[PDB]
Amino acid sequence: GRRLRIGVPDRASFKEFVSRLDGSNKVQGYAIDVFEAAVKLISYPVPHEFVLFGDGLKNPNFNEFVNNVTIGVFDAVVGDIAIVTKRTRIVDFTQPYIESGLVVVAPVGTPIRGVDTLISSSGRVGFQVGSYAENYMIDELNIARSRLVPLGSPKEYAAALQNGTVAAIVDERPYVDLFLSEFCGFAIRGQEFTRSGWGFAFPRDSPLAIDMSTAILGLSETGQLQKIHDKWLSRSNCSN
Ligand code: NA
Repeated sequence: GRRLRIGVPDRASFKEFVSRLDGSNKVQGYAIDVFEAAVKLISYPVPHEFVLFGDGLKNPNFNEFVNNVTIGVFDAVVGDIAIVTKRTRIVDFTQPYIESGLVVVAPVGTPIRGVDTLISSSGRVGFQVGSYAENYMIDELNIARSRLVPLGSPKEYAAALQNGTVAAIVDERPYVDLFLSEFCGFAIRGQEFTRSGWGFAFPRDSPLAIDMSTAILGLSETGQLQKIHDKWLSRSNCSN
């Protein structure tokens, strides 16, 4: 019956997903709304307190964040957390509450067609600081570490692409959709080349990971999950 210590990423950018409210110790955003809606559908109480994770200067390392459940600093983590295979070895995720996977974004009229263009070329590649994309590109795709440039925010994405400091950026589709809604002149090249959605994570063998999956499914089936997306993530200033 004790309050679960739930870690939440202290996002410096793309704060619509989850962030600190107005520099308080309170939190808000898309993932928080999904979690609180889901908890209402759980058949037993889930007392909890949210605990911000990160330096407040840059988006946190999501691998390190999830590891804080494994080592017991957090009882759970709630946020925009990609369900990637290495993390599933050390926590139990819910079923995903939103689709996500890595895509390539570049200037309109780029010759880049997708991640296979990057693998066979020399240009620098941007990624979001703290994203699994960094490890994915180095490890799975064997892209030279020297080519990778960490970027902090959608303004930095537009600047790096415009000034040619990177040829393209690799990041998960939800961040790229928010970027393309704010900054005109860029486009996704190719399909997703990973398919890990976002989920909440609990300790290995936690019953709450399974109970929360049924609750998330309930939200999907009633249309509440779509309405929460609409609340946080539907604004766009871009056609093309
Ligand atoms: Na920005």
